[PDB]
Amino acid sequence: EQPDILSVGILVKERWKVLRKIGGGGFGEIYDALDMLTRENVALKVESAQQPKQVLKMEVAVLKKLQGKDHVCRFIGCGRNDRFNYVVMQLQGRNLADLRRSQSRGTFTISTTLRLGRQILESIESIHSVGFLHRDIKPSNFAMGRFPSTCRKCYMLDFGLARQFTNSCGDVRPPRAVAGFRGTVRYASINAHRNREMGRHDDLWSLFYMLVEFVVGQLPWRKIKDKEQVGSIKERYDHRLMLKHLPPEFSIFLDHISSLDYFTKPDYQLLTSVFDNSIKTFGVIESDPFDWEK
Ligand SMILES: c1ccc(Oc2ccc(Nc3ncnc4[nH]ccc34)cc2)cc1
Repeated sequence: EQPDILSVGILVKERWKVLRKIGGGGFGEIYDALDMLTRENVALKVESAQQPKQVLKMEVAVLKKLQGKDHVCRFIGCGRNDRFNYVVMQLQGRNLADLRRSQSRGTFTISTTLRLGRQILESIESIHSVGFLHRDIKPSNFAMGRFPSTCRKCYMLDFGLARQFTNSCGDVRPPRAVAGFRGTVRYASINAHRNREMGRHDDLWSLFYMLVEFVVGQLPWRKIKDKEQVGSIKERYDHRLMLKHLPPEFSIFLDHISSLDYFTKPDYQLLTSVFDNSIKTFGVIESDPFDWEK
């Protein structure tokens, strides 16, 4: 088949020494590199300069817009040449998709679920606040940090499928009649399935599906491969059934996101209160071990 975009061992811009490929899903590849200026390991994302769909221009735009914010990697560099385009950013640790799969039955406790969920909601409100939709909320786009000071922090890792949803000084942009969905079938909202323009609420639907999968270990459409068959299930599904294993205030969360549409700003403070109230009811404190620690 095709070789890796980068040969391990090469130096990018006389600074970043490529050490090992660490991922290859999506629209490119990701490497662990040594930054010889700062003398630290970093993540290096690359795409071929010839591939049909290139997303690192969006990655750089959103990463830069989010600098200073929580739950995002530090921006380190970027470039474009005849062979490849690249973006350099902070290296993180264990990926939530991997951590969930390491559990018995693929479930997290409500303690771990609520704390991760609240951090993920923070990260969604943050990207929305700078005028972008994520459009690809799924567990493999989040990781815990890899140091003592960062390993209790969850980071939003990738922005390739993002879209700017505001124009002028933060007016919502008129939606397109048709928008071809390129995200993940499992966590996609009904609107993605319908090839509708996605909104802020579609990222909150994907978070709702991730939280349910965290507590239950599976979604009702786990075994269905056909995208249209998944969409049909979601269109008809009584999402109240998913409240069974969530804390009671998730009825407020689900009622709220069900009420939303492309043109309606979410009540983020309401959704945050669901997590805050649930965490207090269950006596969860931030220092409690996550499931992978104990
Ligand atoms: C399912 C699918 C893919 C998968 O492998 C990943 C490898 C690296 C990443 N990305 C990152 N990792 C570590 N530090 C990072 N800073 C920026 C991005 C980044 C994400 C996933 C894990 C489970």
